[PDB]
Amino acid sequence: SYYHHHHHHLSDFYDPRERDPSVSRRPQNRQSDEWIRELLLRGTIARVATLWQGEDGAAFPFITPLAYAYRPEQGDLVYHTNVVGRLRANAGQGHPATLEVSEIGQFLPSNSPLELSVQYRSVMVFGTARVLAGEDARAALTTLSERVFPGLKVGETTRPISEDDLKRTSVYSLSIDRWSGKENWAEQAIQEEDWPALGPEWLG
Amino acid sequence: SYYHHHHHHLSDFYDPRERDPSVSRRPQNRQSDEWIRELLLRGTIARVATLWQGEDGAAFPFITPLAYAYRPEQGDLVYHTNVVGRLRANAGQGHPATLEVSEIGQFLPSNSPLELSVQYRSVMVFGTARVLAGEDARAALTTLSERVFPGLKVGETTRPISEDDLKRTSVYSLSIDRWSGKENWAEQAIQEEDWPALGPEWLG
Repeated sequence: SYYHHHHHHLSDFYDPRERDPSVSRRPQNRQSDEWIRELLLRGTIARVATLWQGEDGAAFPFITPLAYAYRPEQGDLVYHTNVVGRLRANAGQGHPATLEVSEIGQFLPSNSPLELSVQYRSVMVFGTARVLAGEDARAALTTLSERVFPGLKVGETTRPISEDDLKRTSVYSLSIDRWSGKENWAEQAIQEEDWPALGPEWLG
Repeated sequence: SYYHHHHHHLSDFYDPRERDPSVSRRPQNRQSDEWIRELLLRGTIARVATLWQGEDGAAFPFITPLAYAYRPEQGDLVYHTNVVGRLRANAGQGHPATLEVSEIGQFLPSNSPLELSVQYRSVMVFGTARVLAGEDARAALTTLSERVFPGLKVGETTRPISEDDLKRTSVYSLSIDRWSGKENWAEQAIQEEDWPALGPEWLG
């Protein structure tokens, strides 16, 4: 800044900047629905949070990382896991679930301490998960497997999915209600001009 | 298997295997407390789930990926995020939180469809998160920053953390109650001998 410079020799928000008019103007790092679709289609690992009744009776979340696949026409995501708690905290044959998918990039150094950050893209999906049975479960597992092992074909590359396989596996469909997407994927963190710049080891 | 082989020319759980006597005998992929400590000390990204009151009044979880640091002596993990919902679903000045840290390896192909899997290590930490203030918040942010940017020193590499910085940042301490660790990090998925083996493209 001028003031600091002049003091040594003895607001940025309103001053000129460059703007690409095609960049998202959404506040709070939020992204479009199409962006969210695309991120979900290209990911292969998610974390799912569901609520379990704890010792004090209060609901609390688990977080389980797992393979998943987004099935856009059906409006769901599929996954399998045999992780459970004691009782689920909710009524009914399905349960509310939150699913998160992210792409984590690099840590971005700065000479301004609260500008230190990590590149990210993250989606939260809110909906209702239900366990699948029979052919619904077989088809979901097949889509998942063939999605995350591209080129693998169930019944050719692998033996077919048997009735025993199904009996021993909890396979879910998370039917989507709402979703929320965020990105902050700068090439460089914001720096503070009036403090010594980062040395070459940090950005080079 | 013999039976399949003999039929072509016309239980494994109890038959011989090799066992390294130093391998964990814990069921359900569970790991020791020391293993959990070590994984938490070496990670830098976590996902945190906290509960918010939704439209229907029921608590539901968010999942936010963020940088973190484990402070073993204090018995907490620290992180910062300005993500919120409307009202938290709980009473008091802190809130229950679940934090997950994982290491995700490779997808492991198999000719047995329910042996398809991903290498993983995952910890869930259960405790209570509280927002920090003043010097407590400054020290937590400094530990975090210096942990995830090794060699960076707050106040040398960066300008010091100011009172304005603190006012604009929600900095948390998750005080640990309990934790749970799992690993399944095989070099190869289990295969089915009685189906054609995977071609060289899969494991080579």
